[PDB]
Amino acid sequence: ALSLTADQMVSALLDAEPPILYSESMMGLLTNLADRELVHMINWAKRVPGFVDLTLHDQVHLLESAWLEILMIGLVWRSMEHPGKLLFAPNLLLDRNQGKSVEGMVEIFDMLLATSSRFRMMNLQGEEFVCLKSIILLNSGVYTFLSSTLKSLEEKDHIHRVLDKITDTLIHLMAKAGLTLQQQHQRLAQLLLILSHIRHMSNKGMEHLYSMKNVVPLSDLLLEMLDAHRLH
Amino acid sequence: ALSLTADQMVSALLDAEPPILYSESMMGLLTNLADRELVHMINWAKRVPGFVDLTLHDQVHLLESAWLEILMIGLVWRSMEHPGKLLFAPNLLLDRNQGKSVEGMVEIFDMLLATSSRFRMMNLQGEEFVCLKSIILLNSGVYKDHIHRVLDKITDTLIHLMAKAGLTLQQQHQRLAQLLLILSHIRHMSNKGMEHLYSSKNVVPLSDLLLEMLD
Ligand SMILES: Cc1c(-c2ccc(O)cc2)n(Cc2ccc(OCCN3CCCCCC3)cc2)c2ccc(O)cc12
Ligand SMILES: Cc1c(-c2ccc(O)cc2)n(Cc2ccc(OCCN3CCCCCC3)cc2)c2ccc(O)cc12
Repeated sequence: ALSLTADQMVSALLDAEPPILYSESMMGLLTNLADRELVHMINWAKRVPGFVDLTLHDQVHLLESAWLEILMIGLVWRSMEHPGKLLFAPNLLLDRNQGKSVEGMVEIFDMLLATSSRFRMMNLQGEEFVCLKSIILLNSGVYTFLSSTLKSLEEKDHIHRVLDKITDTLIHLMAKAGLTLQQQHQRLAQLLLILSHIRHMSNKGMEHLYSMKNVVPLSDLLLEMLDAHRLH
Repeated sequence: ALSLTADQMVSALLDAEPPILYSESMMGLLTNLADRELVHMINWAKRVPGFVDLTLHDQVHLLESAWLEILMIGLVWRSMEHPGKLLFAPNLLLDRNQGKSVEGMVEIFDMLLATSSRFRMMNLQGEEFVCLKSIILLNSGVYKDHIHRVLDKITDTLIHLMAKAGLTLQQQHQRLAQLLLILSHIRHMSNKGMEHLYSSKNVVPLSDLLLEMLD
């Protein structure tokens, strides 16, 4: 993981991409969709270099922290070519007014759409997207490990080393595309700052999802998926 | 005023730094302190290169969106040397057990402590800190062009500072990334803090208060 090159990081990340799922009232469809995506999210996470090096506990923690962000950046990505609409699924393309049908949703909708617009304006590349998504996975929960064990310190150091490698990969992509050094740093910063907005959206989204909340605790579901046996 | 050098930007940012305020029931004192810090925050913002070029509408918007983040990073910054504690003020140094005293605070408390621990492990520098804080101001409401131009300028300035500390180009973009990802955590803390504080908000807009402070 730490010995991979930039080209090999990109390659692994592209390979790891989950499928685009299809929708099979509107909130039910959306909720079913998210539920199905989660499973594929875990498989993806397990294929992000370094992730399986972590403890199962930490793996759960990172996903528990990042799952909505991860859903969102994927949505924003899929939607980038559909101005004013969100492509939840290839057969579930929703607009703003469709969002009003659900109490509390348009505000999130409008935020998602603006982020999609912002990606469009930057001409975000696929190679860039997967690096960002991976960053989200490894970063979002890293400051909330409520533990100061030696093992935990080791985990966090590993996480930041992998994060460093992904940064190296982003710059590499940008240099390859002919960007000057100054333009590289600037673009790196612009993209990373978008993650702050995605976090923000995620917290607003969690509130919203809670206003409409019975359920198994997410942790145990994540472990079940994550904690697989080795029997194949 | 994109025309400043990196050195000049850093200088302007360091000089713009607000004072450390004092306290004279915990929540009353905290609220009173934050309320007083806000005015100084407004005057700090006015001295951030590029900020006054914005419309007042936009100045107000940035401030309304960024104020708690700004209070937090300052708090974390002055709490670095107080392991296990948060220095809200020189005379208001509180531990997590003191935070547990207010329903819903200890979670945010622990997060602020983790952030201070991260800053400590990163050996965050003053010059870095003032750029970060400037980035928070200009980035927290943007979701435009002049704002991005100034943001780009602050990115250049951070890089400049890291180059001048002797870091390889690889180390530079690695550290730049590390610092900007911390801002995700700060936004997160702000979101959670805002949830906490409202658990209820005024009818009168904060925008009006901010507008009046700029006078
Ligand atoms: C961003 C986004 C949303 C969404 C989320 C929050 C909102 O307030 C509005 C829309 N939705 C709708 C939605 C998202 C998440 C939902 O979570 C319900 C909770 N549970 C099921 C989801 C998996 C893990 C947590 C348990 C329910 C509905 C998406 C569906 C698929 C997708 O790829 C992206 C999204
Ligand atoms: C980080 C931080 C907090 C805080 C708030 C909530 C938490 O759960 C944890 C810490 N507090 C406590 C606190 C922060 C903000 C508060 O805002 C409520 C009133 N606001 C009036 C309208 C907006 C401008 C600021 C005041 C009330 C209390 C701080 C005080 C000073 C300071 O420099 C930093 C902080």
